[PDB]
Formats: sequence, structure tokens, C-alpha cells
Amino acid sequence: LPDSVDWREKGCVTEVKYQGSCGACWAFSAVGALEAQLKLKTGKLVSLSAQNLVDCSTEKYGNKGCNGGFMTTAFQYIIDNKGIDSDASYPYKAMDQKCQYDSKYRAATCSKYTELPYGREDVLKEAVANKGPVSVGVDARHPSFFLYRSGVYYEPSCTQNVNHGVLVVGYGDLNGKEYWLVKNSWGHNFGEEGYIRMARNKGNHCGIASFPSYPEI
Ligand SMILES: *CC(=O)[C@H](C/C=C/C)n1cc([C@@](C)(NC(=O)c2ccccc2)C(C)C)nn1
Repeated sequence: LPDSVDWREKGCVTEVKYQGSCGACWAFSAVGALEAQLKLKTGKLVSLSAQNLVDCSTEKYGNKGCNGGFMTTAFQYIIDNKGIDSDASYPYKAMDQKCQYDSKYRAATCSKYTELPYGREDVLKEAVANKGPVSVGVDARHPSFFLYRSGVYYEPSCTQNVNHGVLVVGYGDLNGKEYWLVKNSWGHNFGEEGYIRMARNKGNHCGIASFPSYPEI
């Protein structure tokens, strides 16, 4: 496997989004993973509709819109629904709305998704190298996460219990300090232009590998 990966260099990662007052991190995590797959298939980078997931991937999928949801079952909705709309066509409003999916504005499909084994940072590495960005959960319930500005994030008080959905778009190191490159959905003013580098190979740190999945077009 490559020692370092960064899917932004391949034009597979869209601009960092801002979820605002809605608990839609799961939706941003899911669309971000599919956005990379859409680029890899079609050669076009298109932001996909997190709102579509918030409004439509609801109770049937165990999801609660702005009150939370699952990246896995969001993918299942995209499969079941035979599509997801573009963000441009179905824009994000940081609130629960009636489902307004329109297949005319379908920008991506999903045929399947793969869930990676709990805590296997080796398997996650392989997936990020060979498949694409991987939707993950993390423990972000420590002020150090919100306060993160730069460097490789290590928080001794982190648990492996996931409470925040983000997207692993690469991995690398600084002279042996290994990290996962994570795209957040708190806008570009969070961390390193909207990204956080999180400690890799330090015991499933902050649950980075607790809940990983990636879709396929
Ligand atoms: C990060 C985010 O927007 C939130 C909640 C923010 C609270 C301040 N969020 C966390 C999640 C997770 C953990 N799923 C659930 O919490 C959930 C809740 C209800 C039904 C299903 C799932 C995912 C797994 C990251 N989703 N949104």
C-alpha cells in the first residue's frame, strides 16, 4: 500500500460543508464518500445532497434527520431509492424537511456498500488506498476536538464510541507520527481548512475504525 494517500490530490473530494445547527454529520459523511466514487466513475466532481438524506433517509433507515443517523443506512436509502440528488438541485438548509427527492436531478447512484471490521486500522488503510474515502464515526465529544487547529490530533481521554460522522480521505505521517486525514462538516474554519489529522495506529484512537463503510456507484 502507499505510505501516504490524499484523495484531494485526485480531485475526489468536494469543498468542506457547514452542517450548522442540524445534526447531519452522518449525511455529510455519507455523501462525501459517494462523491469520491462518483468522481472515480464519471470523472466529474459533484457535491451530493446531504439534505436529500436528512429528509428522505428517515425512520425506515433508523435515522432521525437533524437528530442523527447512520452512514450505512443512508447508503441503503440511496440503493433502495435508486438515487440521490445533487446538492445544487436539493440544497442544504440545516433543518428537517419533507422528502423532496426528484429523479430528474439524480446525480449519483449506489449499488452496494461495504462495512469494515471494527477497530482494524490496517483494513481501513487498505480500503482508503484501494477503494476511496471511507465514512467513519469518531468520538468528537472532547473540547480538544472542537479546539483542534493543526497537527496530529491525539486525545488521551478519547473513547472508541462513535458520536460524530466524518470522512477519511487519506492517511500519512509526520516523521513517524501516523495519521488519518479526516474531512469534517463544520466548515473550512475548523481545523486545517475543515480537516483534522487524527492519530493512526494508536489503538483505534477516538474510534476512527469503530464504524467504517464506503459505498460503490
Ligand atoms: C455529528 C452529528 O451531527 C450528530 C449529532 C450531534 C450532536 C450534538 N450525529 C451523530 C450521528 C451518529 C453518531 N448517529 C446517531 O447519533 C444516531 C442518532 C439517531 C439515530 C441514528 C443515529 C452517526 C453514527 C455518526 N449522526 N449524527
